[PDB]
Amino acid sequence: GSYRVVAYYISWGAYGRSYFPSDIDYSKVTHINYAFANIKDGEVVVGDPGVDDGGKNNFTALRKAKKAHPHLRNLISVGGWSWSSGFSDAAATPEARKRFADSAVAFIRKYGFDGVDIDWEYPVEGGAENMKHRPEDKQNYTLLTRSLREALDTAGKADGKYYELTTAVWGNDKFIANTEMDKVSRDFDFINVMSYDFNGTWNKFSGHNAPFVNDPAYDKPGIGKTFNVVSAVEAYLKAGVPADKLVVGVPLYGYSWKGCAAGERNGEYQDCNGKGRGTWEDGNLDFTDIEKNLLNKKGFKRYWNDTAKAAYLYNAETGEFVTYEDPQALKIKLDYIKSKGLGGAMYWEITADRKQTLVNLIADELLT
Ligand SMILES: CC(=O)N[C@@H]1[C@@H](O)[C@H](O[C@@H]2O[C@H](CO)[C@@H](O)[C@H](O)[C@H]2NC(C)=O)[C@@H](CO)O[C@H]1O
Ligand SMILES: CC(=O)N[C@@H]1[C@@H](O)[C@H](O)[C@@H](CO)O[C@H]1O
Repeated sequence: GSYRVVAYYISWGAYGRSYFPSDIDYSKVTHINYAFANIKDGEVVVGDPGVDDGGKNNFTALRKAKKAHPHLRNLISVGGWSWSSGFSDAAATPEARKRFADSAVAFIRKYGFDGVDIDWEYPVEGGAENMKHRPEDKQNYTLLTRSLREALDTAGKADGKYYELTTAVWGNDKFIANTEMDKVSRDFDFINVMSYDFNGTWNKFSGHNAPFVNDPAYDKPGIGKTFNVVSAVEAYLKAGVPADKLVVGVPLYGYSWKGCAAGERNGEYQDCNGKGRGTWEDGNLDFTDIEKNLLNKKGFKRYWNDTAKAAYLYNAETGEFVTYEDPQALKIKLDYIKSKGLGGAMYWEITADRKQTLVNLIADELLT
């Protein structure tokens, strides 16, 4: 088939969530991205020895899945939001790039992965409080990608297999200004656009995690008119990412605020009073939790914004507002993938939808 389905699996699923690689329906994906490997002393390293290469042994479980499902490709995701602070150094010199690339080859060979996903958040500007940047990141992301592609090509030749190289990219078009997407696109097998986290409880006002198109009714400070899926996809296409390599990110979680004023919009784009109820932490809901507990339940009502093409919940009693991925929005995005000839769908993350409501819709629309 023409489309990828790239599911993130979180290593920490193997703690209180009690969701292990054995729980994944491998018929519903083409790829698993394993979140995450860390960077230590310029090398890719095991993120969590309690569940990765030992203890609950998620890596053993992913190899078991590969043997049962020969179609499957498993990629190690390096870095992410919390663990990106090592990239700028790793990318900055030819010696550091070779050390990094060689450590990535060593990792996928030892643990049985089919390639490497680079989640550098983000070159030049942006990222967590611990994040490190330098202006040279714009060219060094290209050089690190080339070093990885060369190392994985050489290793694949030695091993009689093909290793993929991918990346997660910001939904914010600053990422495009701070990288050379026309160059790196040639070396990545595909590029997962994180077309989500456009709004969240970092804002004291409500908004949509993943609105499809711009809604001019949303006018809050610093919120770009490009903070939507179509704007992000069109920006990466314009920057030179080939359509067939551009994979559209979808969230399987939601965000919540409490004490949102109703205004004229049942709590949408309103000033709120902090995080709302969550599943495993305040303000963050699994789709499973929304579906079972909140979807037209417990005083929450579902609303549809036909400008943004996004659903939300509002509880008028508590003022709680939930942004989440409704099937009505996700169907529009799956049709858009097909109409644009895109590379498929990616989602964060597979444990957050236990009934596979969104998982199954994605697989039904994109897979054979
Ligand atoms: C449109 C935009 O710039 N949104 C920012 C968010 O991207 C950012 O959230 C972070 O987004 C990453 C994906 O690009 C996630 O990997 C990361 O987990 C997420 N960070 C947090 C703390 O949720 C938020 C918050 O930093 O800021 C927005 O401005
Ligand atoms: C709980 C958690 O860590 N989730 C974040 C999430 O904000 C984001 O959607 C994703 C980007 O792929 O990165 C994850 O690490």
